[PDB]
Amino acid sequence: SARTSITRREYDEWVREAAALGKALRYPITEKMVNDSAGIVFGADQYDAFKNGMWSGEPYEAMIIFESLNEPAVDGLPTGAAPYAEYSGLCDKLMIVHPGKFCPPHHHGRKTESYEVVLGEMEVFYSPTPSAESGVELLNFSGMPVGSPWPEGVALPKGRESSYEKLTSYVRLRAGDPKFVMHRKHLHAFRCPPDSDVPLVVREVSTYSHEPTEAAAGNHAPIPSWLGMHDNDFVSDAANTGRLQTAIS
Amino acid sequence: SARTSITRREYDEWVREAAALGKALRYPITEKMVNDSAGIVFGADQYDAFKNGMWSGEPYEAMIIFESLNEPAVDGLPTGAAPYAEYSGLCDKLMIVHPGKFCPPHHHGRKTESYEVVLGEMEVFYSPTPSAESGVELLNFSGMPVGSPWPEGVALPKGRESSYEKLTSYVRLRAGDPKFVMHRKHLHAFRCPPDSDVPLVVREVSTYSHEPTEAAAGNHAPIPSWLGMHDNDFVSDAANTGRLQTAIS
Amino acid sequence: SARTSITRREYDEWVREAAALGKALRYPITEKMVNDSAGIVFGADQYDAFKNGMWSGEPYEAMIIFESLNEPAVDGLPTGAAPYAEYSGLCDKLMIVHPGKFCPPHHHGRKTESYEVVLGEMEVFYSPTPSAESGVELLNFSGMPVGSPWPEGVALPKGRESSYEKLTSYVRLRAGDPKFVMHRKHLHAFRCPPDSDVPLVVREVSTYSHEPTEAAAGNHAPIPSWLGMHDNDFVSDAANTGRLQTAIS
Amino acid sequence: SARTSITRREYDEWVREAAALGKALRYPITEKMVNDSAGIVFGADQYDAFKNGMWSGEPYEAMIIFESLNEPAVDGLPTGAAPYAEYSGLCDKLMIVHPGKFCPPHHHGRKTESYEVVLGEMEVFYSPTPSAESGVELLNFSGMPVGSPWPEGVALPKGRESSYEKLTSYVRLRAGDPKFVMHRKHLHAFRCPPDSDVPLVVREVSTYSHEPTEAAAGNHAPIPSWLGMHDNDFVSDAANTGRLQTAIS
Ligand SMILES: O=C(CO)[C@@H](O)[C@@H](O)CO
Ligand SMILES: O=C(CO)[C@@H](O)[C@@H](O)CO
Ligand SMILES: O=C(CO)[C@@H](O)[C@@H](O)CO
Ligand SMILES: O=C(CO)[C@@H](O)[C@@H](O)CO
Ligand SMILES: OC[C@@]1(O)OC[C@H](O)[C@@H]1O
Ligand SMILES: OC[C@@]1(O)OC[C@H](O)[C@@H]1O
Ligand SMILES: OC[C@@]1(O)OC[C@H](O)[C@@H]1O
Ligand SMILES: OC[C@@]1(O)OC[C@H](O)[C@@H]1O
Ligand SMILES: OC[C@@]1(O)OC[C@H](O)[C@@H]1O
Ligand SMILES: OC[C@@]1(O)OC[C@H](O)[C@@H]1O
Ligand SMILES: OC[C@@]1(O)OC[C@H](O)[C@@H]1O
Ligand SMILES: OC[C@@]1(O)OC[C@H](O)[C@@H]1O
Ligand SMILES: OC[C@@]1(O)OC[C@H](O)[C@@H]1O
Ligand SMILES: OC[C@@]1(O)OC[C@H](O)[C@@H]1O
Ligand SMILES: OC[C@@]1(O)OC[C@H](O)[C@@H]1O
Ligand SMILES: OC[C@@]1(O)OC[C@H](O)[C@@H]1O
Ligand SMILES: OC[C@@]1(O)OC[C@H](O)[C@@H]1O
Ligand SMILES: OC[C@@]1(O)OC[C@H](O)[C@@H]1O
Ligand SMILES: OC[C@@]1(O)OC[C@H](O)[C@@H]1O
Ligand SMILES: OC[C@@]1(O)OC[C@H](O)[C@@H]1O
Ligand SMILES: OC[C@@]1(O)OC[C@H](O)[C@@H]1O
Ligand SMILES: OC[C@@]1(O)OC[C@H](O)[C@@H]1O
Ligand SMILES: OC[C@@]1(O)OC[C@H](O)[C@@H]1O
Ligand SMILES: OC[C@@]1(O)OC[C@H](O)[C@@H]1O
Ligand SMILES: OC[C@@]1(O)OC[C@H](O)[C@@H]1O
Ligand SMILES: OC[C@@]1(O)OC[C@H](O)[C@@H]1O
Ligand SMILES: OC[C@@]1(O)OC[C@H](O)[C@@H]1O
Ligand SMILES: OC[C@@]1(O)OC[C@H](O)[C@@H]1O
Ligand SMILES: OC[C@@]1(O)OC[C@H](O)[C@@H]1O
Ligand SMILES: OC[C@@]1(O)OC[C@H](O)[C@@H]1O
Ligand SMILES: OC[C@@]1(O)OC[C@H](O)[C@@H]1O
Ligand SMILES: OC[C@@]1(O)OC[C@H](O)[C@@H]1O
Ligand SMILES: [Co+2]
Ligand SMILES: [Co+2]
Ligand SMILES: [Co+2]
Ligand SMILES: [Co+2]
Repeated sequence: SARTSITRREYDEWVREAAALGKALRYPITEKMVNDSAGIVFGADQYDAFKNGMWSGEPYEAMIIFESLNEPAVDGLPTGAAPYAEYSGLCDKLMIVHPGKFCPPHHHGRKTESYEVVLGEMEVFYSPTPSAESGVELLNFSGMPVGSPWPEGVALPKGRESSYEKLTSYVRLRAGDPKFVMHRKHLHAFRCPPDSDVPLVVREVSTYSHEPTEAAAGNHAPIPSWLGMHDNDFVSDAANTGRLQTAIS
Repeated sequence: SARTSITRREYDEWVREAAALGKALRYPITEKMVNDSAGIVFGADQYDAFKNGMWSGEPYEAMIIFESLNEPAVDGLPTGAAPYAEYSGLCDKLMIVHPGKFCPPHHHGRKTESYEVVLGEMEVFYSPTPSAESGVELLNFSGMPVGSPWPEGVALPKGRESSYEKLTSYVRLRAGDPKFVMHRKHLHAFRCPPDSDVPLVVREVSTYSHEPTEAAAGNHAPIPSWLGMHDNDFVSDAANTGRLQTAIS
Repeated sequence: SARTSITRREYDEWVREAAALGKALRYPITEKMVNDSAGIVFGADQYDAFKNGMWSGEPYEAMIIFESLNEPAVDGLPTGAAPYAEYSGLCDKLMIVHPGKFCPPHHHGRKTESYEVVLGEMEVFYSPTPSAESGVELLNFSGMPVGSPWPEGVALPKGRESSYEKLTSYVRLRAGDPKFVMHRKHLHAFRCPPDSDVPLVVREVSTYSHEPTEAAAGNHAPIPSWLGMHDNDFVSDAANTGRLQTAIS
Repeated sequence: SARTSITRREYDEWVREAAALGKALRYPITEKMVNDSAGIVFGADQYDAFKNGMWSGEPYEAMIIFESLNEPAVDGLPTGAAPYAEYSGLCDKLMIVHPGKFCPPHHHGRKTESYEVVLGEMEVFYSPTPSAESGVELLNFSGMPVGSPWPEGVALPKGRESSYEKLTSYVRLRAGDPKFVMHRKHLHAFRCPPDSDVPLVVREVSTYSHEPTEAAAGNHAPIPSWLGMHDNDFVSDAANTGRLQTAIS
């Protein structure tokens, strides 16, 4: 009886309720943001999250993201920065994760992000060590803080436990905390505690997000190379493809 | 009786009340953000705003800014982007402007910003035309929208009316509106309507802010050139210096 | 295929999401408030609201109510007021109504209520004329305002349209409006507009609520007569019984 | 240099900022609520609170109250309840108390209240023992909980320390806590902790408030006796009169 898609009813209720929660928290959600790309399920085997529902507390990789801003910030740049513009830009989005669910392990080669918890608490799992890029020297300034070891008993999604292996550092973020930075090239993932009485709601402020999603299919590229560029590298293969399309029946 | 400074009492009450308002609106204001640099008065002649107070509705150039994030985002960048890093980075801050007061005319050579109104309404004045930079070619993608002509009867600060001359385009932003982008190299200014029952509260999400302020004096520079760099160019000279220091008695 | 109950999953998701929305809006929802009595479906034939779900926009009589306060306020009263205490007391609750759904036609003999819209907009239907009580004289002071006629095209629940007949006055309430009073002995009902992007969330502040609900079964009565007293009189019979118990499968 | 009044500027800034804070927290504050009666200073000697200001942390008895509802709830009552109506009714208001300031010791003969902390934390001081009323028997049901002893080092207003003597029970309330009931005939007072980074903001939901205030001078009485009735009994005489009028210069 393994689910392989989400019904139109389950999708709309999931996304509409989330938008309402976001609006209650004063996030500027416009109509075009509430679309068939907002609800993300990372892989066919993750649709089983809708067997018992988003309030079961079971570990699955699915989440909602409402993108209010994804600006290239290319205008006004000296032409010499053209090849480096993809590392800049401005992206603002509201992320909603239900109890026990995860934004799965992945890293970005160009995108650096920051987190601001609005509601609930955020458990971030990450590698304090950045990845390298064969043949190219990289700059360094602050690097990532080491953080703490994982707490006991973190239930991971079935069949994807090994994907969290390298994300050894842990940090629990709460509303009102200082902004937390996740530098590019660092593996990261996060979940909403399973016992949370509310969905985790976090605002991400980061550099440009290169994601050829369904709701993105059709946009114009500010610079040639950008077109089709996918700056997401999920440890789990099923996650990389799932990210770009949701199966709604 | 022209004021040339703000008393410790006026400053603390101004800044503390603003922080409380920000907290009520769920902005993550930490203790280090509530400092002697948060309250900005753009020039000695602007201290007269405290003759009748922040609720008089009189046109003066003063505002409060609580910076929660100003990340260089240099880590993980290929060394070749070093000279262009100053155009990137991530800056998040809450800006509070009282009735009739202004964030004065200025432009940034490197910083691109975006606005999200949280409380009240924001009246933005700007030049749809970007400035040029002698000897260097610049990229273009979306440019700035033209906007509308100024509404009738906008009271400008005394002795600084000519500084708003080139900012011919006008746009009134409200809570819930789409994010509004202010590209680098564009002159811009904004105020809270004089008849507003509440201070204007807006969240700015932009690229790195190069501002050698008092509360900034002492930070480490990620890249040599950055040290001491001031990416603010106010049309009014008194505004450029005032920005970097508040006179508290 | 007519539904006659709501599944445990549908109930929990409905109520849990609503509690989260309430919490986001700063309403003090404690654990004991999130129970099997919070989600109300007014009659077996109204369970069909869960055929297409709470976001279908279809007209059904169901709602969520989180009661934070229901205080008798009998302590300190002169004994002579004993027979009149049931008209006083203090009740505070958060009511959540989804698009197109209704809090059905009914009146209270003792309870006077007031409304404060927190999110969305509230459409109130009521009789400006109070009901009488055979054999007893009643006091008068302000009475109810007449209001406006119903707007065109209000979809009512199937088979219950006649129950709204006498509720001729209409008023649409919004967040920030003056408190709206619904005097006891006045027929009233309300819904969330079908095109609302968010569930209607309203805070009711009223006198004591005499409702022998399931989650109420077991409380102590401050005064003999109060025990078992049901101060709700729904025009629709199915509504009176449904109110006191939800069928969860 | 002892202050004996508050300047128009100090008053407006105090009240306007508070209204903005209330609005940010979604309390329905209308224009008529922002008047010359909202800011309360309990006695001529308490105006010294404005010597160093509302952010000094000094112990003074002053506060802001925005009343959104004060409904007699007399309509629909059987005539026999006329003499007991004054114990009922509905009153909703937002109370704002700055760091270290107090809502001074007092009790009500008819009014029962409840508290809901919206921002900050509330320290309530009260007598678990109700007062008696010569010649009249009173009802009892739940009475007041005993609470805890006062914490160490509570700074009381100068020259009014003895007024807090009988208020031996203490309870610290926070946002999200269960509603707290203060039965009529119980002495009570409260303050915002002196080290609070934000003003204390609390919503009071109670029975009718009989207060012949300045902004009240002119209202119609639903029942003869009510006219001019003052249901406030402050332990400090200067507090009883101060409550009804603010000296603005
Ligand atoms: O359109 C939006 C906001 O809905 C984003 O996807 C970006 O295009 C904003 O620049
Ligand atoms: O410290 C803060 C936030 O208070 C900012 O000034 C930046 O340093 C954050 O990166
Ligand atoms: O317990 C509560 C709040 O959850 C109400 O039902 C009343 O009992 C409060 O007095
Ligand atoms: O007018 C108001 C709300 O501003 C109160 O004083 C009461 O009159 C409401 O019934
Ligand atoms: O409007 C979309 C929807 O929620 O409305 C009815 C159906 O259930 C579908 O899922
Ligand atoms: O395409 C719009 C929409 O139907 O898609 C997802 C969301 O539910 C919204 O209602
Ligand atoms: O009141 C909530 C809000 O500010 O947040 C989003 C929605 O657009 C609305 O403007
Ligand atoms: O609204 C946010 C979003 O889901 O919509 C388009 C893009 O895919 C982004 O993830
Ligand atoms: O880490 C957060 C995030 O990058 O992960 C998935 C989605 O792209 C979102 O922006
Ligand atoms: O040291 C290399 C590595 O294994 O460590 C960190 C990064 O995730 C990369 O995979
Ligand atoms: O105990 C935590 C942990 O060791 O278990 C799985 C994950 O890889 C993480 O490193
Ligand atoms: O704490 C700072 C301050 O507000 O406290 C007292 C004095 O007025 C000064 O302005
Ligand atoms: O330096 C800290 C501080 O005194 O400076 C400004 C703000 O009022 C805060 O209290
Ligand atoms: O409740 C308001 C809040 O979320 O906003 C800022 C403060 O830190 C607090 O956490
Ligand atoms: O807290 C924000 C701020 O005022 O503090 C330091 C810097 O000057 C910035 O403008
Ligand atoms: O336009 C907004 C702003 O750039 O103007 C002044 C301050 O630097 C703030 O960040
Ligand atoms: O055309 C050049 C200019 O005058 O127009 C726009 C920019 O402000 C610059 O000053
Ligand atoms: O009327 C608006 C305006 O023309 O007046 C002053 C400012 O320069 C602006 O362009
Ligand atoms: O916890 C209750 C529940 O939501 O969890 C799993 C099952 O679906 C049930 O409805
Ligand atoms: O009885 C508690 C509960 O299961 O009942 C309704 C709500 O969903 C809550 O989880
Ligand atoms: O932050 C939201 C909140 O104030 O509202 C309800 C919950 O208890 C929490 O305290
Ligand atoms: O929590 C609110 C409530 O649903 O719980 C008990 C009572 O029935 C009331 O209606
Ligand atoms: O009119 C609102 C209400 O009285 O109707 C049903 C429930 O009792 C709620 O309190
Ligand atoms: O006049 C009597 C009546 O029909 O009118 C109002 C009330 O609802 C009652 O039913
Ligand atoms: O058109 C509105 C109306 O006449 O139609 C049904 C309901 O009785 C109401 O009075
Ligand atoms: O509008 C009232 C006021 O604030 O405006 C100017 C003067 O200071 C007075 O206090
Ligand atoms: O009378 C109205 C008013 O002036 O009185 C107090 C408040 O400041 C408001 O502005
Ligand atoms: O957005 C804040 C608000 O809801 O609270 C009071 C003001 O009227 C406004 O409607
Ligand atoms: O707005 C609330 C209030 O101050 O205004 C009138 C009455 O005095 C009450 O205390
Ligand atoms: O205890 C709160 C209160 O009764 O004390 C003063 C004012 O009357 C307010 O309503
Ligand atoms: O026992 C009588 C008394 O002293 O105790 C409680 C009440 O305050 C009254 O003053
Ligand atoms: O220590 C607390 C206390 O004993 O001191 C003063 C007040 O009367 C209170 O009872
Ligand atoms: Co990421
Ligand atoms: Co700027
Ligand atoms: Co009712
Ligand atoms: Co009181």
